[PDB]
Amino acid sequence: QPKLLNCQLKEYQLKGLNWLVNLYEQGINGILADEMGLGKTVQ
Repeated sequence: QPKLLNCQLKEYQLKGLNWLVNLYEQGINGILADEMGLGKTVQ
């Protein structure tokens, strides 16, 4: 979502991003890491 990233996102990438943003907003750690080859590093 910022362009401090030298890349842009997809829709599911951005929604998982804003999900993690809301978890930070409510002080929550969580899990991700589905099926391989998806861009977990990128997110």
